[PDB]
Amino acid sequence: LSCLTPDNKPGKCVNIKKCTHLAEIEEDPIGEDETTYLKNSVCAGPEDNSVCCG
Repeated sequence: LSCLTPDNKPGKCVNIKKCTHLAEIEEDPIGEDETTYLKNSVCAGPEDNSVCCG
């Protein structure tokens, strides 16, 4: 699916088990700043088992 980045840039929407960005967060430590950025890069909805990658 096509998603728009926080800056409204053309991107794609994928589950929470494929996007490289998700793998980086799972491999690296977690923080409040990472949770806020991840929530903003979601496929519309704090909970939808999906994320937006652009």
